[PDB]
Amino acid sequence: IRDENYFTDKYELTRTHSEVLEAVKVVKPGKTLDLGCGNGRNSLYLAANGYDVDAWDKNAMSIANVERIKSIENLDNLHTRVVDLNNLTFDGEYDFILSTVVLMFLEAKTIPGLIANMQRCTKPGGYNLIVAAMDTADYPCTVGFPFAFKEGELRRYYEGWEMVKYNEDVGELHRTDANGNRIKLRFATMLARKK
Repeated sequence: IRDENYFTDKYELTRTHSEVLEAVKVVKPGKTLDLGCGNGRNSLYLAANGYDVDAWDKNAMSIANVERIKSIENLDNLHTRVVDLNNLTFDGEYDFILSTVVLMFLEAKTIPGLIANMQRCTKPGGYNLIVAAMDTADYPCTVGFPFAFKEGELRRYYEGWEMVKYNEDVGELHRTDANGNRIKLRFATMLARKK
């Protein structure tokens, strides 16, 4: 059974993102863009559960790995591209576009146009899922991500969409090791539906 441990265990990948697992409880299978699929964990999970997925990332090796796994699992509905997100414009119509812990790694000048692109390429009634680090007065960014959302910023980006889920909750960077310190910081987490 293709659940959130299947690809994780079989192919040594980071576990399917929690927010994606939550999101498939409301977003029905449909045409999907995984913008910055990383190692493909989310793209694989989704393609294996009925979604028609376009998986894009800048890392050619990860994309080759995803292609390899695609062939073994016979996932005919998973299509990959190698792409530079800081230099990207795209056309299309998707029911679902996700971007989980990707944006903070992009140049700040990239964000406004990338988000605008995500939005015009979403079908009415479609969804966008975004998870990204923040930089706020009570938790200034201590990591030095080239980009981080300010308070209310992501919300405002999506004025006119329905906020199905939205929070700027305090999270943490943690390690599974004994002497591993935990860094608190805010993350912006949004499931938005387009009107």
